[PDB]
Amino acid sequence: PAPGPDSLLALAFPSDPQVSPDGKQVAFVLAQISEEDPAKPDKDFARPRYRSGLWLSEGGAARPLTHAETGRGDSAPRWSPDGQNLAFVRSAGEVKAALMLLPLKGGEARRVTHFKNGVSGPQWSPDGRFIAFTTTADTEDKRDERGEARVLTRPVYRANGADWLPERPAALWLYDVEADKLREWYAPEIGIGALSWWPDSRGVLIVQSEDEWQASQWRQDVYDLPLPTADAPAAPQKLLDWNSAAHGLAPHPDGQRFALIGRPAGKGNTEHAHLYLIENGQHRRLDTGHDHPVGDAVGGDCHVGAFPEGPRWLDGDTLLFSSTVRGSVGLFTAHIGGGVKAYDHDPQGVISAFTANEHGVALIRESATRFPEVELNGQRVTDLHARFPFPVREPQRVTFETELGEGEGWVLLPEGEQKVPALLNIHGGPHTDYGHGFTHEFQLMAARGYGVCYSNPRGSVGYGQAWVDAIYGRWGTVDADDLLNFFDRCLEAVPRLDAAKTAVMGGSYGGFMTNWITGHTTRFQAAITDRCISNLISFGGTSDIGLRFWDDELGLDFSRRADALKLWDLSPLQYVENVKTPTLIVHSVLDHRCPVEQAEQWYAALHKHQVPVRFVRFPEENHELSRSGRPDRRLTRLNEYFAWLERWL
Amino acid sequence: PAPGPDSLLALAFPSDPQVSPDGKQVAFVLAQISEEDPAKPDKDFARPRYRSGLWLSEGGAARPLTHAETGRGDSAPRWSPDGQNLAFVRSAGEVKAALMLLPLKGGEARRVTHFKNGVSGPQWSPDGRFIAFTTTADTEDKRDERGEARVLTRPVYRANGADWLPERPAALWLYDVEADKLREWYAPEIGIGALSWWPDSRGVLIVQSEDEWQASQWRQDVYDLPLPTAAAPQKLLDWNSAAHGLAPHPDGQRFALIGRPAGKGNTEHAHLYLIENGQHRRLDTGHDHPVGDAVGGDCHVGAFPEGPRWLDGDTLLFSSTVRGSVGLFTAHIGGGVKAYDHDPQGVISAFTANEHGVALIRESATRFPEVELNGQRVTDLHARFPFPVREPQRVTFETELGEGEGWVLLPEGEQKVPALLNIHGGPHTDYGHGFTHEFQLMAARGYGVCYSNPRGSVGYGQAWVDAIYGRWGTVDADDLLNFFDRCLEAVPRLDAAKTAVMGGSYGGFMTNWITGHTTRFQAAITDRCISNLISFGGTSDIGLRFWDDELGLDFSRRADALKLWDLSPLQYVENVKTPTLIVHSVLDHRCPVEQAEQWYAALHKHQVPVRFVRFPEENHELSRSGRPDRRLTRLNEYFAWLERWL
Amino acid sequence: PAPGPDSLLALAFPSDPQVSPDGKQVAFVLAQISEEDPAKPDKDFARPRYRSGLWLSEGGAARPLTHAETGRGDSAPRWSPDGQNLAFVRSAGEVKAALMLLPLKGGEARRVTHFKNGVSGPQWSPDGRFIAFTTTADTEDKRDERGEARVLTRPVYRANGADWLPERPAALWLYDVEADKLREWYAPEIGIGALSWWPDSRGVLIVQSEDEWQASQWRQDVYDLPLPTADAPAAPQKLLDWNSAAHGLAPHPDGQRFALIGRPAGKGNTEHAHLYLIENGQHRRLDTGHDHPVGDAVGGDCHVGAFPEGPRWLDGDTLLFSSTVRGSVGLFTAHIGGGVKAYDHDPQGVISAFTANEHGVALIRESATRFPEVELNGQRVTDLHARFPFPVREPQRVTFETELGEGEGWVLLPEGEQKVPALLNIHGGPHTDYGHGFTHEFQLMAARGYGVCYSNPRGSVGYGQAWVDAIYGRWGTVDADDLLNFFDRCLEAVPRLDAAKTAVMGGSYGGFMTNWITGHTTRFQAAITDRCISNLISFGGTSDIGLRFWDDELGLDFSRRADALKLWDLSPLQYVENVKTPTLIVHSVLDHRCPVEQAEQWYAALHKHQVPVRFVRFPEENHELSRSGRPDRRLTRLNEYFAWLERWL
Repeated sequence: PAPGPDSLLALAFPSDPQVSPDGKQVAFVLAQISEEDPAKPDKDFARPRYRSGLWLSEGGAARPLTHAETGRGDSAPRWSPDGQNLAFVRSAGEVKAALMLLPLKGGEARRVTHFKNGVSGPQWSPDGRFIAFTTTADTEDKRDERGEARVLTRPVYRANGADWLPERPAALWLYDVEADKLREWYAPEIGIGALSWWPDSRGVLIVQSEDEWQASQWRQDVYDLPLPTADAPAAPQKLLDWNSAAHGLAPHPDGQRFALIGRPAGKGNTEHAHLYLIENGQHRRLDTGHDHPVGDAVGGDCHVGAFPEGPRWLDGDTLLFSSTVRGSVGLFTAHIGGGVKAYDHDPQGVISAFTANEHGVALIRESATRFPEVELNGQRVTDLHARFPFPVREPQRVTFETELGEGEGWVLLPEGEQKVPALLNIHGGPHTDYGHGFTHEFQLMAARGYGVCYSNPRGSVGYGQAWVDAIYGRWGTVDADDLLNFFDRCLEAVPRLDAAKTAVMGGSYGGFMTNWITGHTTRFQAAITDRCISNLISFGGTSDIGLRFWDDELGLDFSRRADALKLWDLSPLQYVENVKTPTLIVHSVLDHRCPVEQAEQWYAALHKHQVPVRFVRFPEENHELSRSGRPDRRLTRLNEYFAWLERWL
Repeated sequence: PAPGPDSLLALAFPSDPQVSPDGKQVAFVLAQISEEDPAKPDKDFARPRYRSGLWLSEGGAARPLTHAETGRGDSAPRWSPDGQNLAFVRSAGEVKAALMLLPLKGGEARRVTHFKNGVSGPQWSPDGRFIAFTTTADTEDKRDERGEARVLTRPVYRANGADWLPERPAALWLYDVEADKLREWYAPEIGIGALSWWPDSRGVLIVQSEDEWQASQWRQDVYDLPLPTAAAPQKLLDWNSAAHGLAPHPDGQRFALIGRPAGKGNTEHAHLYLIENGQHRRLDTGHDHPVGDAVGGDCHVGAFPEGPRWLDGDTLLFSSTVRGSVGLFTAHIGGGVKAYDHDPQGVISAFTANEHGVALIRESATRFPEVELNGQRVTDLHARFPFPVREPQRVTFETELGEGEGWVLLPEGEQKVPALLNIHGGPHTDYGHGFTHEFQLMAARGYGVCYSNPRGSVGYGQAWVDAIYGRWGTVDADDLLNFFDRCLEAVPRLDAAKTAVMGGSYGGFMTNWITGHTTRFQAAITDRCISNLISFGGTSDIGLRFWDDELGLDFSRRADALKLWDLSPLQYVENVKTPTLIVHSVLDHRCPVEQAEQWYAALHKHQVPVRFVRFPEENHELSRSGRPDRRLTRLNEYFAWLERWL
Repeated sequence: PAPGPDSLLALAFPSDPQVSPDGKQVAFVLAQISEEDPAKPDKDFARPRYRSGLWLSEGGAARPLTHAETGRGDSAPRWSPDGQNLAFVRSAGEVKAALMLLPLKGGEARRVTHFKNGVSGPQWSPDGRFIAFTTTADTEDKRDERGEARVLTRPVYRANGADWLPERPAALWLYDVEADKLREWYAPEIGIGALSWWPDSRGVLIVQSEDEWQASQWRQDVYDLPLPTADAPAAPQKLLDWNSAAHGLAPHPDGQRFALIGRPAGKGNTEHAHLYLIENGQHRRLDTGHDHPVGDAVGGDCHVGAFPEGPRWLDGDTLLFSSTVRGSVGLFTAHIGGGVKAYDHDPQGVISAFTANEHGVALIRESATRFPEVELNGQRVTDLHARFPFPVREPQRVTFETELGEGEGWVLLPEGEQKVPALLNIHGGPHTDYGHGFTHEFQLMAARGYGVCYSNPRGSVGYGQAWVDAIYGRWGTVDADDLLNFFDRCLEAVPRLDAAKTAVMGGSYGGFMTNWITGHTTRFQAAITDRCISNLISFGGTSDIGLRFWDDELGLDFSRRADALKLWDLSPLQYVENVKTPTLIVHSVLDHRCPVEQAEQWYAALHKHQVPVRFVRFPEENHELSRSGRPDRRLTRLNEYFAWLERWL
């Protein structure tokens, strides 16, 4: 009786670990899986849905604070600075996303905002006088319901996850706590990215672009926005000429300097995200001597909800942050006066989210063998791994050689000693890591008798900037070599892996690479290409990041004749005439990162060559289907994976 | 400009003051008036609605505990015996009436029950192990939506406040708190009235009737219902009469009840009776006044508990109506009645108590209802009253039974003003020292309000009640017109040329009777009236017993029916010349709308100026708790009629 | 296996027989019984409904012209004078009652009006240039849906057929046929009763009351309304000071004189309706030597829809009309120059509706043994009796003596010769007749083993004015005597009638009399009182005709003290203490003729005496339940009748 994809339904998903100001408590979000309407379920069609509530721990086993029975539930808990109140966002039917205020010592939450479109991103001011948030307020767009045309004049008009961008960006609003009054603060023309209060509560720092074109090129600046004074608020004032990517604003305790996460101008999206200290328009690198990116970039599929990673000053010299290192994610401290020091770094573990102050730290921790758990000051306060309904297995490391040094990957074997099929899984990005995140999909594959082989070829993100740069402008060369070398090393190192029953699969860049590999070797008996890329030229025109992705990743501009020919030579579809491998195609109609036209071309081309092919087309979902899509569609995706593997081995 | 009926919309209405077990806190219900759906209101039609939330005080200014924005809101707060949780009932849209559990030390409430028709009347067991409640569970009746006939075989099939009685009465259920499990306890064939746990939590006392006929005659008994084990109730008092307010004695064997023993009938004052081994003896001796609040007012929305409570083994706390006031008193096993908290100028309309504290709602003729805990006011609701309140003056009249009393509420200034004779219903209730927004609004709009307690009123001894038995329209009509004449003599500002007469229910009967026997009044407003006592007997939800108890007359017997016709104001309608406004609700089952239709037709046939305001959906309780917009409309129609005729 | 009430569902119901102008064709309405939505019926709840279409015959078997599949269907066919078009009214869902125009030589109907509340009573002008009709147009009344109060200042505010009366009465509109234009003609302040065009198409005659009070007293006048000329139409002009009851205006061919049906001012509602010739403010009786009322006043239960009976001039001297004579309804001609002559009068048959001109006649004919059929110029064109699903039986006449001469009634016996129960059935009115209408209910009673005894006591309408007047002011005396004497004569004349198993039943006045009889004798083993009267005083206040009924029928005014006491002495409820007979009470909540408070008092009183009693309370229905209510509720009423008889015999 081997486990199936519905094992997912047994899991509950933690997110957003928010430490209290006094450091002694953590409030977090837990998504459970329930019926859309448990009162009136459909006899013929099950409807498993995410439903979230707020949980609280003061050191011991966490307890629920809210009890949502309908709607998506409650999210985004935010402590008042006096520790007596939780602001949060509630979603229940026609209540899209309303700001709630919950007294923690007794009584129910009060609804603070009454907007048709709800709110997002609530942040208290440090003095507790204000709550900042964004909202599109009561603006109505009836073009879709009426069947009217959409007129497009802006370079980017779609975004994965948000679908169609609104004509007016969400405005920044201010909740006056003492006066119990709401007020618009700043309506941006383009949009507000990262936001953080100054520690004296005088205003906020915000990231925005100059125009839509600059935004499409991932070029942003930092602005100072003080509290409003008259009936007409003051406008933002440019405070850093950055002209590049920036988020994670971390104002320094002194109220004048601040850190940001990003990359200086010139450097493209392949550059490691790093920490930069800003002082009077000047910048210098803060996380020196640390050849690794800021933030979690390690694969996993048990993350639903918000995972905060904003850097936090523990004192006047010490900035706490997370960083991806060789398939792990640890906490580190950057120092104004010195280099980077480890703070909490298990090389076999992943810290996916954290909050901190001078009095305590809360985080979510996981490994390849341990489901995500919530911790407060080193003490686990959840028991979520115990819900995992079948035994987890431990991967074994297998290395391979490259001219830049040793690369690594892993093999997860089933029980027993008999021959088993070998599955080459390729992570996306390409600048992410496989390794020590928890992957329900991989554990399920091993529980169903497959050997899972997954690795970090050149291009992966946790092994230094040079390892990333090795594939610049030449996808399909040394990255493909590393993947097939790794897989060959797996077959040599683990004799029970059946070299006559192999498959190759991957998503996003891994979908590109699955298409590239099957077009360049017939060795695999089956392939599963997920949210794939087949035509790099059409990607440039249809993707929500097409106006800049190939420029940064390959130095190629699809709108220029000479570059377009190179992009066509890098396109797996050019070589599709050589594909003989039975291929399952999985794609979502509302994927704006890799538009479904990518999958349609691969499907049609394989059909024209009479290659066995199957195309699972998910509606409504986007790129994030395998990590956070609607539960029934995550089941269907997994069912289709195993059905294809069972047919071909 | 003068204030109008919309002054009602500024008010918030307190109810159900529940003292905590340790006596140091009070949780209560506050109804505010908001739009039915503030998100999508109708531009063309305002929809003000009652919406209730729970409030809490530990000695200081009360703070809100719940924040309902849709539906009727939250009601019926009940403390867990350990003081850490509040059970309550939530109604929000399609959620009809769910039992909720709110932890008081932090966190939101959890929903405990999931019935299509919701629940009512939750009561914790004293040990905290159980919550008892009633529900019709998921029973569905599609007769009305499909247009099928209703087959009636039972004597009583409608009840005011509700509509059509269900074929099966609500069953009593048990919530096992520790096990988080629900279970049906007892499905009665007729119905459960009062209910109270034994102090040892072994079971409950319940009031029931034997069959449909006994229920229609208001004859009930008390039963012992133990906790289920593998359970049937056993009769322990042969009462065959009216009983409620079960108050089990701390010793776990004796208990008190409010009611009357079988004999004289329901005109007898309700009293306190101690029960021991099927035996009863009156507990509130030497106190010729009824138990409970029977004083008029119009600022009571929600539940107003008055269940007696043992302060110790000898002392039973209860409320009683005395000459237009309602005070708290203590009855003693070893002695008589002692005053506990009795202002002869004030009304305590609801209270809860234990050995550690008391909470109550208090009001006067000049002071809006407020919540108190151990003598300290914890609300500021009078401050919401949007115009100045004025002080009534007392005016007496003489009868063969002694002095009767009434009051005049005058507007500001010194000029002549019209005189409005208002007649309270019942007839066995009192005017006096309850807060009446309607009367204050009348005075605020330039009218003199005259209101009194004629013989038949309830707070002046049993003899004062009995004086009208079997002869409505004699000495009660005399007292009202005697009182009114004394008002004109005592208060020269009252304009004897601009007079009106008005009243509701029995006051509607009397307004019709008076206009049919004198033309002295320039205008009349008859509200939820009675015009035909014969048809009332057949149509009213209490017609099978009301005239028998009140008059000794059976409409189904020839000789009695003729007497009922001689008591009917419609017999004398040929003498009415007074312009009359008729106010009635279509779903009034206490005084059915056929009463108003006959008066309307009769006046039309005599070409008497007449106007008939017919409210849908509302019932008898419109003026005290109807939907806010229809309470406004009723008041608007009152003043429009008075403005036309003065 | 004996037939049950569902035998009704096999029947189809004819109405409105409209002869063509050339006299060679008939168009009529046929209501069939179908499911509310035959596509989606309710598995647990059947919904049989009337659905009507138009039918046409030119001498032979009639054929359908319309094919309604949803809604109530099509009604009120009206020939254009050139014989080429049918106007009619269509009801289908949200299409409440639209004026349609159907070409008869080919093509489908066009919708002519577009009002929210539809139209009613279409009449072509004789020259074909206009169609007159009434409508409340697009007026909306939202008090009920909003829950607002209704303010009543008018003496009469309800009507049995229309429930609640509107604040503004339906206005008279004009359709300009050649111009295809609609136009308001006259908005009456009180209301328009009968209406007829002048033969020269110059305008219409209309009946109206002076004010609301006069209308409640059944006092009306005739007005002349010419065609409009300017933007504001000319007002109606008073043309006959009648101050009494009037309908059935029949303009004379000379264009100046006209006949009306009604009674002169002096007489009350007990006077036979007669024909009056009007000429320049003068009136004289036209149907002289004919001591019988105009119109069908004979009981039956197979009439659904409109049954026109308007008198028609066959020439300058001859007025065709129908009249009720001893339980029959025949056609007669009144003459300006002479007396009344029989035209088509079967003393065993009932002509319930007719239309005529100088070229032909169409009508509906029935008997006690013959279901209604449609005729054209003497030729039957339907086959509806063949649909009657069980054999009909023939009644036998039984007479009784009165001081005014011999009264008559009938016995309908079951098959066989064994003893059977005897049912005394009492017709309403009281000024109607039993006799020679077709009664499904009686045939079904006999088919289920009951002997049906039904008669015409003094008070009935077909035996002369004196026979009517005999009960004036003293209901419960000689009428009750005649009924029990007739019933006694039945038991004597038919020995198989079981005198130990008898029941008494009746509706309206028959309900009053059923209540009166059980309160004055215990001889009956069961009683069924239908839409009854128990309290004559409360009736005066609650009935839609209470302001005048007792005044005309008894000379008593419930609003006057001395009269009210007499009304109480005539009230069956005074004598309810003597009732011992198990009684079934049938009543409809929206009965405004006999309000349900009448039944509630009888029910309560019987309960107070512990007399076996059962109360069937129908929602939505009115007084007309047994003759035209919703089919499922006619079944339930009949089921309850037989269940009560089966329990007690």
